Amino acid sequence: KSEKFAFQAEVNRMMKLIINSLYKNKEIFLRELISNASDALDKIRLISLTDENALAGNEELTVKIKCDKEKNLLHVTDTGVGMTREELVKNLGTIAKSGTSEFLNKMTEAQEDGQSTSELIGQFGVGFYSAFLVADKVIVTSKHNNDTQHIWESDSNEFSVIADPRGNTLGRGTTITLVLKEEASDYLELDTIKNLVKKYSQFINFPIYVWSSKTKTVWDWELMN
Ligand SMILES: CCNC(=O)[C@H]1O[C@@H](n2cnc3c(N)ncnc32)[C@H](O)[C@@H]1O
Repeated sequence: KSEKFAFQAEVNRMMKLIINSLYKNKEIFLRELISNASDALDKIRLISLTDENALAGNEELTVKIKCDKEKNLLHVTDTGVGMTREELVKNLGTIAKSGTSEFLNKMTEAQEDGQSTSELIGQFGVGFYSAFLVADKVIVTSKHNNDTQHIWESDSNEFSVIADPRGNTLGRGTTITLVLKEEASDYLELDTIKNLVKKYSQFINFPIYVWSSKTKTVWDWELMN
């Protein structure tokens, strides 16, 4: 039902490099989660060219962001390809792609030579770990067409993966839930999050929404572009 894992050594080192690189630009974490969601949406859209039923578990192709100020949570949900249990373990817990190894060598060279590094993080798609700049715990709930829904969770010191006891609630796709640091509570504010989401989202080929209020209060999904 449940299983605990240590991170691969190189992933611990990569996390520290990323955190050091972006320590004074922490808002880039949201750029990278949005970019990752965009990639996951691109992937299932490409898969849909080859598999007529690829979207049958969730017909939308969106990114949806919600702030839960009362629970201290930020959620970034996409209806992209999702991850199987094995992918949650390998993709987040190990150096899974050859590009990740290249990123590490290029990152170390740049950081010792004074070349800019945030572009490298974005280029190699390794920005997931920058979520630990703002979060004490990162939770990934994911549903892939080839597996049941699973939850990955980590405070950076280990991670675990469990089958989701709620069953298939996503249909298809992934939620990144951040348990924010006390110092990061501004990311629970709708005005902060709407501005950042609007930044960072002008290049995605999918609509991105924020759950927002008007105020008498009506809540709905606000398209950010
Ligand atoms: C460097 C950390 N590794 C990843 O972020 C990998 O995790 C998977 N991943 C990250 N975010 C998502 C997401 N929103 N949907 C699907 N896969 C994801 C992709 O395979 C990424 O390349």
